[PDB]
Amino acid sequence: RPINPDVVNRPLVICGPSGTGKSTLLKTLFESQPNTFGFSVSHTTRKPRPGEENGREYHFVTKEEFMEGVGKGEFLEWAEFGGNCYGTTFAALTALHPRRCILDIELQGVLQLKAKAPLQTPPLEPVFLFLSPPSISQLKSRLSGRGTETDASIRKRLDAAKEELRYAKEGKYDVYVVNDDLKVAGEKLEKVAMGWEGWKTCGDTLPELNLAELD
Amino acid sequence: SRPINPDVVNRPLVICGPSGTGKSTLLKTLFESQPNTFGFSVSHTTRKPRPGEENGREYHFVTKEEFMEGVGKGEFLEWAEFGGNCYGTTFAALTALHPRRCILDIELQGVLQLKAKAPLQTPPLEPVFLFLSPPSISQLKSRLSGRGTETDASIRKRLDAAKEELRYAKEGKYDVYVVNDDLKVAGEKLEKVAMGWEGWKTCGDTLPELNLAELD
Ligand SMILES: Nc1ncnc2c1ncn2[C@@H]1O[C@H](COP(=O)(O)OP(=O)(O)O)[C@@H](O)[C@H]1O
Ligand SMILES: Nc1ncnc2c1ncn2[C@@H]1O[C@H](COP(=O)(O)OP(=O)(O)O)[C@@H](O)[C@H]1O
Ligand SMILES: Nc1nc2c(ncn2[C@@H]2O[C@H](COP(=O)(O)O)[C@@H](O)[C@H]2O)c(=O)[nH]1
Ligand SMILES: Nc1nc2c(ncn2[C@@H]2O[C@H](COP(=O)(O)O)[C@@H](O)[C@H]2O)c(=O)[nH]1
Repeated sequence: RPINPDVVNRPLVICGPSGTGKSTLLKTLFESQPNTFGFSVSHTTRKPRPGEENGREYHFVTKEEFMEGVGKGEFLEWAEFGGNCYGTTFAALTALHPRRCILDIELQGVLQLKAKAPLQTPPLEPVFLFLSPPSISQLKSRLSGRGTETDASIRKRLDAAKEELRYAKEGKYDVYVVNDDLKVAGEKLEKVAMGWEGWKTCGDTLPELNLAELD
Repeated sequence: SRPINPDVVNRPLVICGPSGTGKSTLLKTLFESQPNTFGFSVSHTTRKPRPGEENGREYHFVTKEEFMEGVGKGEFLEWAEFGGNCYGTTFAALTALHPRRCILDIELQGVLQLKAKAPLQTPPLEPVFLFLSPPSISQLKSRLSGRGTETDASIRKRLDAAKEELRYAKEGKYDVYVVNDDLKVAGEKLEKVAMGWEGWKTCGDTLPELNLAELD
């Protein structure tokens, strides 16, 4: 079944608390639908993880290089997260044509894109998908289980999750998916990414996440 | 005194330095000494006002969502995050100052952005970048705590930021360095630079030896 023409030019923006499973789910999608999606390679000033390569998951740059690019107008959006800078360059999106663009960004980037996308020529109409953990306890077990972050970074990431989840609870994302069972969540992501009939209503109710557990 | 040098009127003076060094203190005296000469760029920030601050004077105080909407709409010449809050210079804030010489109080990320962005404006913008240094790390800490407006967590973030700010400053790339030791001495140098009076390019200080490990 082919990708819906009505979503090919609508970038799919996936966001959610660190550790929820964004990278893991995207890998299942690209395996299930090869040569269909383009993953936007963001710039970041954080250091690479063992499984990461420069030019694959991120373009890893220094803070001075990052801010030079910002001043040069190279970024569609950028923001600071957990003490490091991240952003989507125009060139990273251009590199993905003609596949449907997929971006993995956080809330400040989402807010920028909601303002900026209508002002592009031609206007861009992203789809904003929020990927939720099934519980805060599972979020913490996944984030610590990944084993790539310092204790200081985990604290910053859990603190950021408070504002990310607070915004998510306002109901403004286009689709919500709870990443409980990987296969069930992956099937929903595939439906959303392919734009198949029913994708807008294929999503989940946000769980009752008491944010005080993030303290 | 003599009028402002025409050669610097259209060169924005960008002042930066570690939080607590004395930027606001010195600028307040500069503007009282030279009224109707300078325009102070009113940045946007998402931090909360301090007791002695008024919306529209020191800052345009906005929410984070308002700030990011403005960013996405292209309203900012530069912006950055500092100490967990956002700050930025809107194009409209500088337009509001013409024809006065623009004075900006921004941090290092904004400086780096402007160094890349100013040459690309039409016409090109040629700022003067001034670094204001504390005389010692111990005096930076006592000034920052003595102001009495920040939480302990905010002080920690500001001192941590000072490490990167001073590391960059030590590279020697600023146009002028002024050590804020004696307020009157530093004020005279700042006025000379802001007015562009003869000698301003050579009036600056050598950056002191500052042990950045003391910031912890
Ligand atoms: N549905 C799931 N069930 C169990 N573990 C999962 C699931 N999804 C992801 N994980 C694991 O959780 C951790 C965080 O996933 P990751 O994709 O790195 O998150 P993110 O990109 O959102 O920060 C990884 O160790 C990953 O293998
Ligand atoms: N030269 C100086 N000597 C002693 N204290 C100073 C001096 N300059 C400023 N201060 C004090 O240090 C504190 C920080 O000054 P401020 O102007 O608010 O710093 P900044 O704007 O760089 O963050 C204030 O309490 C101020 O009165
Ligand atoms: N705004 C923005 N956030 C990004 C970008 N790239 C990654 N992020 C976000 O930064 C956070 C941290 O990513 P990580 O360090 O775990 O790879 C995640 O929420 C991720 O979505 C980007 O290009 N822009
Ligand atoms: N980049 C940038 N930094 C700013 C701006 N306004 C204030 N800052 C910087 O933010 C830091 C904190 O400012 P404060 O909270 O003490 O007023 C200072 O270093 C100040 O120069 C702005 O418009 N842009």
